[PDB]
Amino acid sequence: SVRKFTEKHEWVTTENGVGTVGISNFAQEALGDVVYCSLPEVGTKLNKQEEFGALESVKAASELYSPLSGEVTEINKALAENPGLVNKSCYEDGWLIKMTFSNPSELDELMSEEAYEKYIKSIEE
Repeated sequence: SVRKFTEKHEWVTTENGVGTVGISNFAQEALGDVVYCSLPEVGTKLNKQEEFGALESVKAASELYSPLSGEVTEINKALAENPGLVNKSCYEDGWLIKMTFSNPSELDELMSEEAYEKYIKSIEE
């Protein structure tokens, strides 16, 4: 598999029935420096599109919506003291949550990287 995106500027990568979720570069730029990450408890059940948390910056809050249905398995504990990892490493060290996903057909609903490239090109033009 490859990274997939949502229209709310989130991403998910998948391995072995587990999705890792974060925000895109476009999203972190729009927020500016993240000062706080509100993340769900491990074991939380999520439906696709359900709110799971929020990111805070001086500029705004950004609500986080689940890309998948399933169950939270991990949160990124580094973000409590180092929330700015979201800005510095949004695709790697600044991941937000991991979850099992219960309905694999849902990935087919998300945007490919190519579609997301076209999306943000269109938005920025």
